[PDB]
Amino acid sequence: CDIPQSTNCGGNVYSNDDINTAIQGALDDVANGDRPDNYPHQYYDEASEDITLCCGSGPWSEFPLVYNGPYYSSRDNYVSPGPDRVIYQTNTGEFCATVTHTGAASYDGFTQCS
Ligand SMILES: Nc1ncnc2c1ncn2[C@@H]1O[C@H](CO)[C@@H](O)[C@H]1OP(=O)(O)O
Ligand SMILES: [Ca+2]
Ligand SMILES: [Ca+2]
Ligand SMILES: [Ca+2]
Ligand SMILES: [Ca+2]
Repeated sequence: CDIPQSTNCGGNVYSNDDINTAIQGALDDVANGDRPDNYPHQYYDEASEDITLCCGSGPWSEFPLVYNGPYYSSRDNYVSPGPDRVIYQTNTGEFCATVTHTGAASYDGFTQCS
């Protein structure tokens, strides 16, 4: 669905441009070094998380939603991704959701941004 004008992820308000920039960064990922970068990586639907996606069919990926983006990190040049993510359709780039680890029901998992 359309990239929203803003989102509130556990108290961090991001703009449409922050969200777009995150997806752009994810789509621009290529091979480097000796292993995959941690992000983007696949997102899976977990019933307990109560997350609704607004793109259609997957596959889906997650990428960090950060200020001053896009996020980038690699082996030996680690930068924290923080708790917030964009979910997008892995192949098309379509926006699916913004999610966050902040306030989630597990420490590894997600809840929908508000
Ligand atoms: N605030 C946070 N920052 C970094 N990783 C987090 C995180 N909260 C949960 N994680 C999870 O901890 C592991 C190490 O980063 C990953 O599985 C990651 O899930 P994620 O990649 O889906 O965000
Ligand atoms: Ca659509
Ligand atoms: Ca704007
Ligand atoms: Ca890469
Ligand atoms: Ca769901």
